[PDB]
Amino acid sequence: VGRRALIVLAHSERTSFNYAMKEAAAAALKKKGWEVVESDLYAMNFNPIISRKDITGKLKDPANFQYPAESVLAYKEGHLSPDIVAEQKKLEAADLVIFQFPLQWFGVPAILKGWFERVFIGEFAYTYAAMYDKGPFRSKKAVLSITTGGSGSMYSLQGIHGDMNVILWPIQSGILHFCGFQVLEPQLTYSIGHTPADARIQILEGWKKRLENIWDETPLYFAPSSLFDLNFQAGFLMKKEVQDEEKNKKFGLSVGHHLGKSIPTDNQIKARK
Amino acid sequence: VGRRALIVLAHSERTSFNYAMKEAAAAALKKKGWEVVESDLYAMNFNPIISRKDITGKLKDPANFQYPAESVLAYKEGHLSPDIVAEQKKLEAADLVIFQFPLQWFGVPAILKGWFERVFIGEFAYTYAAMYDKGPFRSKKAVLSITTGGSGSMYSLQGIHGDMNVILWPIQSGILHFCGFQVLEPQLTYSIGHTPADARIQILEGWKKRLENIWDETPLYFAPSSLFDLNFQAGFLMKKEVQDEEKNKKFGLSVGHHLGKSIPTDNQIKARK
Ligand SMILES: Cc1cc2nc3c(=O)[nH]c(=O)nc-3n(C[C@H](O)[C@H](O)[C@H](O)COP(=O)(O)OP(=O)(O)OC[C@H]3O[C@@H](n4cnc5c(N)ncnc54)[C@H](O)[C@@H]3O)c2cc1C
Ligand SMILES: Cc1cc2nc3c(=O)[nH]c(=O)nc-3n(C[C@H](O)[C@H](O)[C@H](O)COP(=O)(O)OP(=O)(O)OC[C@H]3O[C@@H](n4cnc5c(N)ncnc54)[C@H](O)[C@@H]3O)c2cc1C
Ligand SMILES: O=C1Oc2ccccc2C(=O)C1CC1C(=O)Oc2ccccc2C1=O
Ligand SMILES: O=C1Oc2ccccc2C(=O)C1CC1C(=O)Oc2ccccc2C1=O
Repeated sequence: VGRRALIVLAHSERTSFNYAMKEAAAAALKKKGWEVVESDLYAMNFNPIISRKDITGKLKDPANFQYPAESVLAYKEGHLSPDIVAEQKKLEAADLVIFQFPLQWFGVPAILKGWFERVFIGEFAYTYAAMYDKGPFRSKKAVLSITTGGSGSMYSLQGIHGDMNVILWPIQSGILHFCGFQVLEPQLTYSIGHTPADARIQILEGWKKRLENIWDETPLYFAPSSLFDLNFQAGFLMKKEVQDEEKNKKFGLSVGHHLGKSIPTDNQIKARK
Repeated sequence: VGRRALIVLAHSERTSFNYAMKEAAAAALKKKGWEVVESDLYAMNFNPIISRKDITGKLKDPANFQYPAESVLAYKEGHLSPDIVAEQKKLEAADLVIFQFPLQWFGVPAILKGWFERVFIGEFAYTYAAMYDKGPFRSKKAVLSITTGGSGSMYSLQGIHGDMNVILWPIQSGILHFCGFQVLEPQLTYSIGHTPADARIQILEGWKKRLENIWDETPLYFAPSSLFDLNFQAGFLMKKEVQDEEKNKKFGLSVGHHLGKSIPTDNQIKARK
């Protein structure tokens, strides 16, 4: 079960429906006994740019500065900047991580992206030796709560923007699952800019209604890492037994692991029935 | 033909391969008669966070602030933040926009994502009435030049990161193609952190070659806007006649337009033969 929950919001206006959603989640989660902690990126005036200032003290190779190594080193010896360390503290303690933000240019707002690049340091959020399903945040569950200007049909298979599942992949898979996170069904609240009041009220209440049991939900599907040869010799390719056995399957495994076949419907929006 | 190019660099180190790719692209482009203009985001101390300070004027509704509407008005009247106006001015002048950068968390660097969000302002870079191929930059050609830590076999259909094509989709369709840009094939340089010295030199060399005739190449394939009814009524869905006609094609039109079928090989990486 979960006790602690971290809500990371990415939005400047407090009058925004996004801000409303964050409160709605804290309210609802508290009532159920969760200890909520917040990360109001804009309110915290968070720094989204990685640089040799995230490492406090002498770098190992000042001439040739390599962010990864330096910050992995800094994490180990305790020289990460206070603000990055702070966020890594909330996370370390969180069981459930909610990401609330408006969809911008088909991704997380720049400030949220920067948050990941700085907070998710190696050794802390990931190691090559244990990527994906075997990562550090594997004991935690995360969730995207996105708001979009476009209608949900623009994001449908025949939608002019294309399958919302492809858009989601880079984030739920590339960023979240790559660290061990169990990714729950995203809370997609389409066309918010064109939703009436009564409709908007209901939305909030639904989000809260969902959050009262968010933890017992079955997570989205991702190809287990046991299906690959996680060694460089193999180039991290999908095991030969698996490759062959999968050939009789009409559907691929996930959006990313489509194998040039048919992507399973809503692989990134709905958890396996 | 093109006489003006804009090279956008998103890396903090001048000792970096990315910075070297940036010099190569200019030295090559200029030598062939181009007028190169750069935007070294980091070197510029570029602010990636969209806020109201981006609008130096009287907001239409300061109480309930909304970046889209407010940012557009600022562009129309002319009180946008000087730095942004400076950028946009580089984009009106460019025929070719090159985006040099290290793939990070399966996407563009936060600072770069900030750039799109602040500079690509409605009316300037796009309008709902003119989505995609009808966009304002339809006479411009863009190209992503990405380097990664991971081996190309990791981004293979069988790789543990999944089809690289899915990862590139959000950027090339969502951000660049939405604005009208014709997207050229992405110059992908996998595991640059493992490439031998001689190959690194060849990669630089090769990059300079392609650049020689980068403007006559055939662009990546996107579903033309003419395949969709583009009115909030019909839901911006793919026309009826069109749907029925595609029922007979083995492959989907693109990554985000796979229509549940197989995705055409390297739809977002290789142009059509
Ligand atoms: C840079 C940028 C990039 C974008 N890129 C994309 C993109 O790629 N794809 C896309 O689809 N969209 C995109 N958008 C649109 C964006 O996703 C939406 O404008 C945003 O998600 C709307 O969320 P909001 O809360 O900020 O809305 P806010 O406008 O009275 O408001 C929505 C409504 O909620 C109401 N409201 C506020 N609080 C409450 C409350 N407590 N209870 C009830 N009602 C309330 C408001 O009054 C308002 O009418 C982009 C916008 C920007 C600025
Ligand atoms: C937050 C974050 C997220 C990341 N996410 C991902 C991801 O999702 N997927 C992924 O695959 N990778 C990822 N990476 C790894 C990243 O993509 C690579 O480290 C980066 O692209 C390497 O490019 P560089 O220009 O910095 O390299 P730089 O290390 O001697 O160097 C590359 C090589 O080029 C050499 N070199 C430098 N200048 C020159 C020159 N002028 N001529 C010839 N050789 C030269 C260098 O000495 C070096 O050996 C991530 C890194 C970070 C920090
Ligand atoms: O809110 C909208 O209003 C519209 C009205 C008429 C016709 C089409 C649209 C849209 O596609 C969107 C969504 C939308 C938006 O509000 O902002 C964006 C910024 C960058 C890229 C994509 C988008 C969008 O798809
Ligand atoms: O350097 C990286 O940093 C990352 C940061 C966030 C998300 C993804 C990645 C990566 O895929 C790689 C590539 C990557 C690499 O450069 O070296 C390796 C060595 C052994 C096993 C696996 C790998 C990798 O996946």
